[PDB]
Amino acid sequence: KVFGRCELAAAMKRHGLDNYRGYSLGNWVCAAKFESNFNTQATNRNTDGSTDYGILQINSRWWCNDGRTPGSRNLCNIPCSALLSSDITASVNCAKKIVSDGNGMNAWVAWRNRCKGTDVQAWIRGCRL
Ligand SMILES: [Cl-]
Ligand code: NA
Repeated sequence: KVFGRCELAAAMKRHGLDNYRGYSLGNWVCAAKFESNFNTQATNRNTDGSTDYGILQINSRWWCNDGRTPGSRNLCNIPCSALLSSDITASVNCAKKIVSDGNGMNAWVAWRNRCKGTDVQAWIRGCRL
C-alpha cells in the first residue's frame, strides 16, 4: 500500500508513535517519506548483503529474519516479509524497539540526513489528527 501523508500520520498516531521517546509525529512521517516514499512494499539491498524492508526500511542484519542474511539477529522476532504488509503494526512495533536502542532516530540514515533539524511539523500540517 502507498499511504497518503495524512493517512499515515493518523495511523502512526493511533499506534502510539506521536512523541514516542520524545520524537514528534512529524519526525516519523518525514522518515517514512524519505525511506520508502510511503510504500509499505519497498525493499532495498545493502552492500553487506542485508536488505531493508517496508515503510521504515528496517534492516535484516539486526531486526528481522529474511533467511538470507548470514549471522543476523532477529531482534524484533519477526519475518522481514511481515514488515511489508499494508497493516503497519509490525513495522511500528519494531521501530519502537529500534528507537529505544541508544542512538534514537539516528538509526535511520534518511532521518538524520533529511529530517533532523528541519521543520518536521510541516509533515503533519493540514491533517485531521
Ligand atoms: Cl533520543
Ligand atoms: Na536477521
